[PDB]
Amino acid sequence: GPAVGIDLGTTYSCVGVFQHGKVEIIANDQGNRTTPSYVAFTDTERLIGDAAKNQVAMNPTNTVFDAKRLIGRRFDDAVVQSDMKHWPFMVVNDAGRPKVQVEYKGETKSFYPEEVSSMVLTKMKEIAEAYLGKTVTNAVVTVPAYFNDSQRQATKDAGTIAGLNVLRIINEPTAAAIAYGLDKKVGAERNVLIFDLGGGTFDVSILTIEDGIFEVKSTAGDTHLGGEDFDNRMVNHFIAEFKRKHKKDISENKRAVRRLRTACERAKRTLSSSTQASIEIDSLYEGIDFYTSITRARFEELNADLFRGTLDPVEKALRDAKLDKSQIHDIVLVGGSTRIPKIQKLLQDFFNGKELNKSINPDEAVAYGAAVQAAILSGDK
Ligand SMILES: Nc1ncnc2c1ncn2[C@@H]1O[C@H](COP(=O)(O)OP(=O)(O)O)[C@@H](O)[C@H]1O
Ligand code: VO4
Ligand SMILES: [Mg+2]
Ligand code: NA
Ligand code: NA
Repeated sequence: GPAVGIDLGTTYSCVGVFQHGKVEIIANDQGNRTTPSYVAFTDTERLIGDAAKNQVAMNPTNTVFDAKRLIGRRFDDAVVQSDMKHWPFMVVNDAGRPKVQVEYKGETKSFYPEEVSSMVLTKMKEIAEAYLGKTVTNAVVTVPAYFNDSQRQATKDAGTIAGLNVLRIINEPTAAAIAYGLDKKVGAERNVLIFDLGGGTFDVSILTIEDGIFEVKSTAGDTHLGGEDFDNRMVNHFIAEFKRKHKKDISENKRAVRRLRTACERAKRTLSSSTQASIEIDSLYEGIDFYTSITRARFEELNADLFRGTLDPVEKALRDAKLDKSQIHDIVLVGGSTRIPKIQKLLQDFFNGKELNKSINPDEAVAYGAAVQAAILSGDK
């Protein structure tokens, strides 16, 4: 059967298949090549992906995300206790293990992180089956390099619960380097820097690849820095604007803020390919339309400290790997946020003009590599 690669991401998931010599990243029901890592529980149904994210403002306590922050962890973990303060859904303690508790079909139900993640994997599985016209069973699923065995095991368990046969759990930076065939170059060792800025996390990884061995020399970053923060800065910018223009503070209107956030995330993506973007929202608040624009320069300015700051973990990784900048053979862009021109310029400048590996859509590069690995492990490459 066709073996697939699945990036089970903190904020977005992505599924690819290697067939007939190339990787095809598979579009979902709405034609989207990534799917939000969201699950929602209502009076009648369980929603996964876009459908779940789309109704978050109307059903916030029963809409679950960030399961990857809980997966493989214990309830009393300092990380878990800290993150819980920021989620609108309830996390409870079941004999040491955290569970998300929600209302579902009129009943109180609780789910382990790997159960929530299994639902996301089910959706990714169904997405591949919709495209392929065939049952999909075998998969390679990816995780951050820093994941321990409990986290790796729970992620595997998520796959099993979804009916996936998990061929192997591989590291995200390894998937990215495989995508670019950086293990297959004629020569000795290659030093590879993976610069991965996603929706919720920032990961820098330095790999030394030789004889099929992907030695992790160092990792660095920020588990709470991603595209979400850039959207936040934009949202705050426009809330302030609306306040000045209309003498209204829309802050506590969850639906209004959500529609603004949606518009902001969209404008941000647009600004990666254009120097300006329109914000167009009918009846944002009290039937007041919000039609405006934002320039790439203003988006950059709003986020300047955060963008520049990404270079600090790059320096930390280099010193921990005992390598000079000039000793890096390949630099790889991973994660949707690395599409931002300013971030690319900052990194290329930091490496004194060195070209970046970015031809593969960075939000798809992890799935791409996982798909290649899946084909290898199923004997189809
Ligand atoms: N063209 C783009 N420009 C800027 N940001 C983007 C673009 N496309 C996607 N993003 C952002 O990338 C983030 C998601 O990254 P992704 O790698 O897909 O998921 P994850 O963080 O779960 O691995 C989101 O913040 C999203 O808004
Ligand atoms: O799913 V990630 O937050 O490791 O890019
Ligand atoms: Mg990612
Ligand atoms: Na992802
Ligand atoms: Na990341």
